[PDB]
Amino acid sequence: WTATSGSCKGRCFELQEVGPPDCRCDNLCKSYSSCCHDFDELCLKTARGWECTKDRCGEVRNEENACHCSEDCLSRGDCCTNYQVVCKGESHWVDDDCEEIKVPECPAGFVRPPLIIFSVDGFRASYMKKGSKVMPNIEKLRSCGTHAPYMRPVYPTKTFPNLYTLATGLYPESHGIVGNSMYDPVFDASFHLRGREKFNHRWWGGQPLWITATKQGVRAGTFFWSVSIPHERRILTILQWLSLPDNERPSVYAFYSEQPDFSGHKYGPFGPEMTNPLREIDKTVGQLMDGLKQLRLHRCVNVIFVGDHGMEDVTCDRTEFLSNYLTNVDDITLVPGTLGRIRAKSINNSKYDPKTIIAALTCKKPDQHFKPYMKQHLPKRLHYANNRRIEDIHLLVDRRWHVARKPLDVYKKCFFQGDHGFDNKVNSMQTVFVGYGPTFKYRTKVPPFENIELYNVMCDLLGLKPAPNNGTHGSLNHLLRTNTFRPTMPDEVSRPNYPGIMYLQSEFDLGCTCDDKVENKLEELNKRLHTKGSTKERHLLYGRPAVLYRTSYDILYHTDFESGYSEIFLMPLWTSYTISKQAEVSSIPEHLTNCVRPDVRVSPGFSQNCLAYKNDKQMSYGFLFPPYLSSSPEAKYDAFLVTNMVPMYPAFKRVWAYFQRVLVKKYASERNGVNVISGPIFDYNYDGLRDTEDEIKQYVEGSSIPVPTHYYSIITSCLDFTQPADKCDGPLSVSSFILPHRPDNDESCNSSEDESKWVEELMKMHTARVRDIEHLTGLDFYRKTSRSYSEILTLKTYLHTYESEI
Ligand SMILES: *[C@@H]1O[C@H](CO)[C@@H](O[C@@H]2O[C@H](CO)[C@@H](O[C@@H]3O[C@H](CO[C@H]4O[C@H](CO)[C@@H](O)[C@H](O[C@H]5O[C@H](CO)[C@@H](O)[C@H](O)[C@@H]5O[C@H]5O[C@H](CO)[C@@H](O)[C@H](O)[C@@H]5O)[C@@H]4O)[C@@H](O)[C@H](O[C@H]4O[C@H](CO)[C@@H](O)[C@H](O)[C@@H]4O[C@H]4O[C@H](CO)[C@@H](O)[C@H](O)[C@@H]4O)[C@@H]3O)[C@H](O)[C@H]2NC(C)=O)[C@H](O)[C@H]1NC(C)=O
Ligand SMILES: CC(C)Oc1cc(C(=O)N2C[C@@H]3[C@H]4CN(C(=O)c5ccc6[nH]nnc6c5)C[C@H]4[C@@H]3C2)nc2cc(C(F)(F)F)ccc12
Ligand SMILES: [Ca+2]
Ligand SMILES: [Ca+2]
Ligand SMILES: [Cl-]
Ligand SMILES: [K+]
Ligand code: NA
Ligand SMILES: [Zn+2]
Repeated sequence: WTATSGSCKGRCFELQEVGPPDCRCDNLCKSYSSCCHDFDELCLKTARGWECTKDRCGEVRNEENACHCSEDCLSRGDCCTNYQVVCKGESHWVDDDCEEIKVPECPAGFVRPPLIIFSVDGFRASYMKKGSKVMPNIEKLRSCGTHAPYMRPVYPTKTFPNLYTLATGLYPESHGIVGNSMYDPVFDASFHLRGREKFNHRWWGGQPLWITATKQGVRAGTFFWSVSIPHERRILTILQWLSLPDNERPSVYAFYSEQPDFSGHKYGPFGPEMTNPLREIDKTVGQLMDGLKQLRLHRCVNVIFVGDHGMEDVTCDRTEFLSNYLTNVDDITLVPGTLGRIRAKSINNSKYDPKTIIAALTCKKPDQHFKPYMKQHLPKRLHYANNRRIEDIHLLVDRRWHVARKPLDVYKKCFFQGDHGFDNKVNSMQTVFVGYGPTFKYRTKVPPFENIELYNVMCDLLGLKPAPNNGTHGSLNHLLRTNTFRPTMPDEVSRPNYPGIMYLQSEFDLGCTCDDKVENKLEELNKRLHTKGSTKERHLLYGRPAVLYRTSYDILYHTDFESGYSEIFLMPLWTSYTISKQAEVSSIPEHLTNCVRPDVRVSPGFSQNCLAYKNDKQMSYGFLFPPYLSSSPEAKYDAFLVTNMVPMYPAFKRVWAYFQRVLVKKYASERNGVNVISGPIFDYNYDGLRDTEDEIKQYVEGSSIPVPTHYYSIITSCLDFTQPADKCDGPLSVSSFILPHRPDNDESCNSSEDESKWVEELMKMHTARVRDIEHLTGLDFYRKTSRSYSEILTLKTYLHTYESEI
């Protein structure tokens, strides 16, 4: 109940919310059915429109008008945005030349440059180039400020997950808004676009920017706008708030436009009906900048122009129906569309079985336009698993398609021509970022970056300490003229041991054999040097990774590779080696096919054993440094050490062997040498974070050898590829992946074919940021480069996406 008898007189768009049953006048009362009776009359005035005309100049203040052109309006802070242009001879902001904003030029009593976030729904990255002719205000922001060619949204590329990711710096799995539609089984409650459940605070985790600001004494404009409040009114309200006395004036503001998303759904991303929505957004930008100009704020405010996600061409005829795959279609609930999420329709049905549903959905039709996954097998770069609201079964839908349960759902729910929500690496889903103002750089292009990084920068812009989030603070320092955040490298927690030769071959009873008993001061003094680290500068180019957790591990040196060997997990945490452009690939000699060799630096008790692999009928083994890339026949023996061995399913060995035998040398040819760091990842609770030993769900049978969930590699070279990887004087270039260590290749529908037709495609799907590997391993890479730490943080957030040009 709200007793709507009170009045909004002098309360229009009040900044503090009043609690029921008192009537509300805030920009959200409409959405709650709670506004005072006189809200429309007083707060939503429209009389005479939004623009001054010549004859309105100097008029007598008529309070009925939507905005004013009288002499007193500047002092009242409620002129039409084009007032000084029509009436005082001024130019529109867009018509003025860019001039660098070296320092904030603010009115007295401004403690800090305000931040205005101008968010646009469905604003696809290529609109910046493709609509540039019809968006002069936006093009001026873009060319004069700091801009990225595009900004990567989070998965799923839906509105609520992305706007809340912008506000919090968190992945959807951590903030809790994991789609536009959700079921939480603990609450037994459902979140929907339409309705009241979505307003309950228990959905919204983390700490959004307006709360961070509030708690640290920085006042915030309310971020949310009821749909019926016209854009012109929203702009005028922000500008009015900017005229409040110092003690009352917010420092952070948000504007939101439903466009171009609204029209994009109806007409597709480039339908000819899309030009008008883009003109109109630009006009709104123009009104804001003209209004800031009148208030002398246009060289004071930091403005961020940011989208939530792009838009793709999607029509009703491109829909896949689960009813063409499943017999049991009515025993499932599907969340449908540009992603799929499946759970049992009833928790009382014990005939429901996720494994048979997945199998019925796997590679069933030649051109199938979705792929099923258990959520823990989705590409780790999506970070889409660790939340009870994400169903165990997930469908990744191809761009341009929908999935639905039955045909009746489509024709009894073509209307739409555009949609979004697909994998966040898809070009059509990319969106925009422009930063303009005293704190941003002047005329500066920055590389694409992820929207999870913005919360930190928005905190930097407002002098706030960010709550804990998934951005990497410092990775976007290059966007900023000042207010940079200068982090220190994390402290190493465990120091390595450097074992020498301490065991005799006969102390080992590992059930391993090697044909290696074939026999020199020349070549013995030499191999001693290699085991002491003589070639270490070649294979460890950026210093050793730091171990950021408490553990016991050994550094092992070799001619061709260096490793950090975990005495706890019985295998390396990391293995580092450099492959020059000139390197040669060899085969594993016939005599060495099953050769595994005890490592005399490492106790039998801290070693794997070959018997466990013999007994484990499902599990085989691979090597981290590949024997194919050995520098010489004698060096090859090092690759067969038991301390370079890791457990691998035979299905996975197909992937791994092709990566090591074919792809590494291919990358070395293309990039002028590469440095490779590979290792295992254990993430059995799919939380994106390193497992402790007591979290491991699977061991090689009969042993304490833990089975990795994933294998990673980080492949680094010189950004200037005219310099070889091992003699690089400047910026680095990186690509990484985190491959699921699976007992089958069901994910790859063409895997019966030769590895040259399917392996690289799989690896590309599992592309990753170094930072994702850091979380998963508790390691910290690139500790010793000649590069600034912020540049390295940027490199660690880089994702190689394999999409064509935007
Ligand atoms: C991305 O960045 C984010 C933010 O930094 C990272 O997430 C953090 O990770 C931390 C480590 O996992 C985690 O810390 C835990 O917090 C527990 C208390 O958490 C509450 O309070 C905080 C602070 O205000 C709050 O943010 C939390 O909010 C979560 O939960 C509510 C719903 O309950 C949601 O509304 C909200 O969206 C958020 O959900 C997300 O996180 C939770 C986990 O907390 C997931 O379950 C959800 O799926 C969702 O993803 C909470 O309200 C604290 O209790 C934990 O302590 C346990 O472990 C420590 C080890 O230090 C130990 O000392 C304790 O004994 C304790 O163990 C006990 O509990 C066990 C399980 O119940 C039990 O087995 C034991 O026997 C013990 O009884 C722990 O410190 C932190 O909460 C989240 N923060 C957020 C916002 O998600 C994230 O990791 C980053 N991702 C990547 C890939 O880097
Ligand atoms: C959700 C809420 C907690 O957060 C925010 C809410 C709002 C804010 O006020 N809104 C109003 C609209 C709500 C309803 N809605 C839809 O109707 C919708 C839109 C597009 C669709 N495509 N497909 N289905 C769709 C459904 C999504 C939400 C849109 C954001 N603005 C925000 C602006 C920012 C800004 F500007 F800072 F980025 C940050 C957060 C914001
Ligand atoms: Ca949206
Ligand atoms: Ca984990
Ligand atoms: Cl959804
Ligand atoms: K085996
Ligand atoms: Na297959
Ligand atoms: Zn949309």
